Amino acid sequence: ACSGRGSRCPPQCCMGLRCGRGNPQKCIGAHEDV
Repeated sequence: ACSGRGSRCPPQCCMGLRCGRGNPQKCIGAHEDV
């Protein structure tokens, strides 16, 4: 199962998210421009 907004990739972030690089890595939202 994909990653959620708080976990890195993989698991590849779920629909709407993107893998936000950094340490610790964490997926964030692509369509989250706020």
